[PDB]
Amino acid sequence: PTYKLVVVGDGGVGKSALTIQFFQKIFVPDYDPTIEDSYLKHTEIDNQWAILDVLDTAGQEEFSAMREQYMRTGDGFLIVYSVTDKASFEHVDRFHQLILRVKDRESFPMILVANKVDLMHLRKITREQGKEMATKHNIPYIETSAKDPPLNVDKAFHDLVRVIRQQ
Ligand SMILES: Nc1nc2c(ncn2[C@@H]2O[C@H](COP(=O)(O)OP(=O)(O)O)[C@@H](O)[C@H]2O)c(=O)[nH]1
Ligand SMILES: [Mg+2]
Ligand SMILES: [Mg+2]
Repeated sequence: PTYKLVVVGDGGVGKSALTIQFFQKIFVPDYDPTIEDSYLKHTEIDNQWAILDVLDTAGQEEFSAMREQYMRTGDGFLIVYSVTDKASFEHVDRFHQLILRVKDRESFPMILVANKVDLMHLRKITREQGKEMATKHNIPYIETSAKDPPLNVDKAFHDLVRVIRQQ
C-alpha cells in the first residue's frame, strides 16, 4: 500500500524543509531552491503501515516530467504557504484550482499548511486568515514549523493520509 503525496506552494515557503524534516528528521536551512526529488519511506499511521511516496516540487517555470506524473497520479496534496509571505498566501487559490483542474474533480484530498510559525516577529498572515481560507475551500488547516524542534510536520503528512483513507 503506497500513498503518493505532492507538496506544492510558492518558492521559499518551506516545501523542502518540511519534506526533509519529515523524512530525514533534520532541519536543512536555505536548501537549493531548484532540486526536485521524491522520497519514499515505510511507516505506521494509526497502526496501518504504508509506503509514503512524496514529491517535493520545485521550479514551476519549466516542464517537469516528475511533477507531471505525480500531479496526475497523486493521491493527496499539501498546499504550503509561509505565514511571513503574503503573496504565497494569496496564491493558495491558484494551487487549489490547479489541483482540481488536473484531477477533474469538485474536491480532492488536500491540507492547507501554514508554515514558519516559529518566526513570531515576522508573521504577516494571521491564524484567522488561514482558517478563513481553509474554511472557504472546505479543507483542513494546520500550522507547521520545519525548524528544530519541528511542529506538526509528521501530523501534516499523516493527516493527509487520514483524509485519503477516509474518502
Ligand atoms: N524559521 C523557519 N525557516 C524556514 C522554515 N521552513 C523553511 N525555512 C527557511 O525558508 C527558506 C525557504 O525554505 P525551502 O525549504 O527552501 O522552501 P521551498 O522553496 O518551498 O522548498 C529557507 O531559507 C529555509 O531555511 C520554518 O519552518 N521556519
Ligand atoms: Mg525546495
Ligand atoms: Mg532531529
